[PDB]
Amino acid sequence: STHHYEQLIEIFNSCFADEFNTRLIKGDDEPIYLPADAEVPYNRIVFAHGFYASAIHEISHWCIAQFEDVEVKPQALDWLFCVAAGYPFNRVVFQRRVHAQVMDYLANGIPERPARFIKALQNYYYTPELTAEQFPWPE
Ligand SMILES: [Mg+2]
Repeated sequence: STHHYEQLIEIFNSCFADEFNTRLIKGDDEPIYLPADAEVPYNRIVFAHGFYASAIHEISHWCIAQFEDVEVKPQALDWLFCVAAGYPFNRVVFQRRVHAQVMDYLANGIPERPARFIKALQNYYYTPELTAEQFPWPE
């Protein structure tokens, strides 16, 4: 499969534009959240640069909502999303924390919004069910 940020916009919107009135938007240098207003009547998650990985990361942050602690769960969702999409995921100590969080999600449950997005990615890209074996321990 190819991987283009435009695909993530369509997949995200298919998942969330109705139920949560939220859409994904390609921006400039800034990640932004812009609430619905009277002119543009839907919430916007804006990601920086026309870059697949950038869009993934903002979707993860939206799903969740010293810097290391704040970033563990969003980066775990990043990893889950990347594997669900067939996209490569991207020191060692931190990624091992992220790996443990991925295992926590797989073992104990993925929250509703990222779970929905993962299922949609799998149908969009024709990928198999997630297994923990697809997430190698950082070495
Ligand atoms: Mg982040």
